[PDB]
Amino acid sequence: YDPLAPSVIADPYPFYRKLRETNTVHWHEFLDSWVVTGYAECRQVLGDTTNFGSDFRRIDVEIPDTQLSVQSLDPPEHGAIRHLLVSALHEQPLSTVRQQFAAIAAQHLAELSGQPGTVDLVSRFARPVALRTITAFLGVPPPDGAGFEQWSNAIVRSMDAGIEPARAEPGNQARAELSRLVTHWLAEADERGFVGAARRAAVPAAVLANSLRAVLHAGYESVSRLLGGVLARLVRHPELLAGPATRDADEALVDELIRLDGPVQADARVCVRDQPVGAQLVRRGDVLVLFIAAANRDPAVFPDPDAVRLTRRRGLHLAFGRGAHACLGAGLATLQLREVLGALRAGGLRLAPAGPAAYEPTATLRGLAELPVSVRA
Ligand code: HEM
Ligand SMILES: OC[C@H]1O[C@@H](O)[C@H](O)[C@@H](O)[C@@H]1O
Ligand SMILES: [K+]
Repeated sequence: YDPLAPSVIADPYPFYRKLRETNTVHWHEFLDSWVVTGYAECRQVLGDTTNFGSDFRRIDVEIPDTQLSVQSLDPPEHGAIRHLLVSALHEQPLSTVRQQFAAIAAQHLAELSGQPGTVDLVSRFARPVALRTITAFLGVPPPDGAGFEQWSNAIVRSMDAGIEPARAEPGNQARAELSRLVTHWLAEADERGFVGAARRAAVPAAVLANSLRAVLHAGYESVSRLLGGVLARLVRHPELLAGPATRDADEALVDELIRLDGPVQADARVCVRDQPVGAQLVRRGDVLVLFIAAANRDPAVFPDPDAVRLTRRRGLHLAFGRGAHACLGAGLATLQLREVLGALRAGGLRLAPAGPAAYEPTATLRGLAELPVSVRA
């Protein structure tokens, strides 16, 4: 199947499942990569940095030192920047973070109220909430919302350069733009917030710069598109918000919403040393694309995998990855989604579909182009 085909983009999960039912580890000749849709296989590969990696220099590919980043480094170089970032994260008092995240979500939901017409929740909520959320965490002044979204979208689309090579160049321009933003914050930002703390811990400057850019961009786009998908489920299934509304009830719901609507559809690795993966033998130099969203629909692990079931065992889904590169912001994201759920219950606003959910032609990171709804108090 063509991952950018409109009908695939409309709902890829049947295509994931049919791929998996024929072979959990599938060689895609025209992409020249293994496609891994089984839960056990994605989980195996994600955690094994000895045989599968993110630093293509381990297969003798020249990567300039100027381009190195936390997400493209493996042990031993990965540990230095990784724990630097985690240490800066852990300096942020969570009471403050929750206060900020809750206020941002409430503010944008109130702007939506009193609107008697159709509203786009992507541009009106997911994106602006994501941007204010991540820059509040970083302790830096928010950039212009529309302008930032354009640069960042170019980068998301460049992730599909394997499918459409022309999508690659716009990303290089957008990366350079975010690098300018990161450079400016490193020079000017307050000692409060994440940026200030990471600057103190400092690892080479390029790794730090590109790693801060990764925090900015991953955090913006992961949260933005998580909210889009979650809201899309909620507008069609408002009963999800009618639940008990306890802490533990929202914990289970958040886990299911992240399992089902996590935006990361593909997480790539390179084979550094031969290893059996599923029914196949993967060879050194082979690229593996882990379809972790499909893995998160593996019926062997998640019965009725396309259904929200609030009594499932926690700790299973792979939407934050697993192992050395597992999402640094996983705690922040589950926190942020709780506050959104909480704000929606406190808003009592009624959001009903005002048209179809429209998805953007991005295959690696799933995102809505538009989520038209009507608001009713
Ligand atoms: C405040 C929010 C977030 C921040 C700051 C953030 C940042 C990051 C960073 C810096 C990494 C790289 C870790 C490394 O390579 O060592 C990462 C990895 C990852 N993130 Fe997050 N992210 C956020 C939210 C999310 C959300 C909501 C999702 C999905 C629901 C997500 C999915 C992932 C995944 C799957 C990985 C692993 C990629 C891999 O295996 O290399 N992130 N994130
Ligand atoms: O798969 C697209 C992206 O998922 C992300 O959460 C991480 O930022 C990257 O490691 C990865 O390239
Ligand atoms: K060198």
